[PDB]
Formats: sequence, C-alpha cells, structure tokens
Amino acid sequence: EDPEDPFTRYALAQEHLKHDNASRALALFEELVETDPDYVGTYYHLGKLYERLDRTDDAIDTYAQGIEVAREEGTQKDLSELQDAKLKAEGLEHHHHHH
Repeated sequence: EDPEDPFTRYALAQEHLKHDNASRALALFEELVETDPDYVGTYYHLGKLYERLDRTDDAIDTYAQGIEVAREEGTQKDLSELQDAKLKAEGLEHHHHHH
C-alpha cells in the first residue's frame, strides 16, 4: 500500500478531509481525475468537497464527468449517486445552467 495507488490516496484524501486539510484532499481528488478519469469513486467525493467550498458549479462538472464513466466503467450504484449529487447541487446556488 503506497499513497500513489488510486484507492490508497483516495482513502488518504478522505483522511485529509477529517483532519480539516480539505485543500490537500482537493488536490488529491483533482489529480485522481486528470491521471485516472476511469476512477468513478473520485468524482463523487471531489464534487461533495466542491459543494463545501461553494464551488457548486465545479461540482456539477465533476459529477457530469463521473456520470459518463459510471454508466460505462462503474456500476448503476455510481451512476445514480452522481446524477443525484448534481441534481441537489443544481438547487444549492439555484443559478445552474443547461449542460
């Protein structure tokens, strides 16, 4: 187990969230997207973190990317959660746009 492995650094990013180092967790999840666009588990947790930081628009984008890889690469479990997490984010700022 190295913090370079996708699941390990993902789980470690969750630990950074718990230590209030949300900024360090943010960088981990954002890198997880750019390097491993396949890893659906990132997109959920990164978007949730975006909503915390009032980056709700960025969250919508991350969930949408997640949806594509959830339906093809992930499972229906992933797909439903990402579609759900964005539809509530559409109503946070209530300034959501047509994707």
